[PDB]
Amino acid sequence: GNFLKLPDTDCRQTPPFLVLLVTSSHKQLAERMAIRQTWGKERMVKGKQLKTFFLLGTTSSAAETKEVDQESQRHGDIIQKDFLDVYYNLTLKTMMGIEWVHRFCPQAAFVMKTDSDMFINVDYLTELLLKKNRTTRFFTGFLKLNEFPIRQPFSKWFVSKSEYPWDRYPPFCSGTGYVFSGDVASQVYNVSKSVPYIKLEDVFVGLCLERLNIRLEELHSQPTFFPGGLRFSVCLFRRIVACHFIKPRTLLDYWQALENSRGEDCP
Ligand SMILES: *[C@@H]1O[C@H](CO)[C@@H](O[C@@H]2O[C@H](CO)[C@@H](O)[C@H](O)[C@H]2NC(C)=O)[C@H](O)[C@H]1NC(C)=O
Ligand SMILES: O=c1ccn([C@@H]2O[C@H](COP(=O)(O)OP(=O)(O)O)[C@@H](O)[C@H]2O)c(=O)[nH]1
Ligand SMILES: *[C@@H]1O[C@H](CO[C@@H]2O[C@@H](C)[C@@H](O)[C@@H](O)[C@@H]2O)[C@@H](O)[C@H](O)[C@H]1NC(C)=O
Ligand SMILES: [Mn+2]
Repeated sequence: GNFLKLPDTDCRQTPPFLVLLVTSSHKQLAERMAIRQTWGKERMVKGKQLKTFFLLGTTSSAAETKEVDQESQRHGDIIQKDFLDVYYNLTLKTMMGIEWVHRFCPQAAFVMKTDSDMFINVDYLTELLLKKNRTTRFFTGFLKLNEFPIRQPFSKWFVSKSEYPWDRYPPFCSGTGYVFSGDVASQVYNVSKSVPYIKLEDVFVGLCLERLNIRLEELHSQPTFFPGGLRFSVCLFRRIVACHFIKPRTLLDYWQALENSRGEDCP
């Protein structure tokens, strides 16, 4: 599928239970390292394999290119295709990850597309997935069901009426972090080229899901995805899946906190 970089993995020999696909720009090496030492550390969670890969495009900068090439050689966890890695190309990045799942890891039980400014509790997510008994046509996260396109011309998320001509967006989940059974990736890739393009990646996935008649489901009876951020407590982060607004230094302090407090019980 025209991939410049592929992770050294074989999902047929060892079918992963959860695959994390993380978006980060080239210069965000600090974010990728913090994730690699924290929630992205590959391991067995309740006997289920967790794999973590980073989605990258390409950049004009030769320096950055070299750096990333070196990182791929040292880590072997980068998925890359030739597309200008900018905020308005995140739909290409997301479709790149979905294509990678479809071509090289269709065996994954579940896939999580996440951003790099985030805390992910994989242990609580794995537990909640094994309790849902939903292994096909499954898609969850922070559900956004009546969103209106931003028409403020200078907003980061402005879309003109030519880019998106309708009053409302389809049902979708925040791109901060969404999870789907591995089969959905193949369906989204197959229908992607026939769905009207939009530069907001989570909206675009929503348009595809709408085309495929796959409905959005809440993961749990309590909220577990927090795109707005949360006040930190070891007890709260033990009972959530994802939290946004987390810079790298903060991610390491939180992981040290949960590591320092393992063994303590919580109200
Ligand atoms: C997203 O990435 C694509 C692919 O790199 C960009 O399209 C190319 O843009 C470069 C310069 O930006 C041109 O030299 C090429 O002719 C374009 N090729 C293709 C395949 O279209 C595109 O511009 C990027 N989008 C944004 C918003 O920057
Ligand atoms: O050129 C870019 C810019 C951003 N991102 C990633 O896209 C996500 C969204 O960017 P940001 O967090 O700045 O936006 P917001 O949270 O405001 O939507 C983050 O994981 C970034 O690392 C990326 O992969 N390439
Ligand atoms: C998932 O399934 C768990 C156990 O399996 C169930 O046991 C049999 C006897 C039937 O009750 C059948 O529904 C299941 O296969 C349940 O404990 C659990 O509640 C289920 N999850 C949900 C949210 O329904
Ligand atoms: Mn963000």
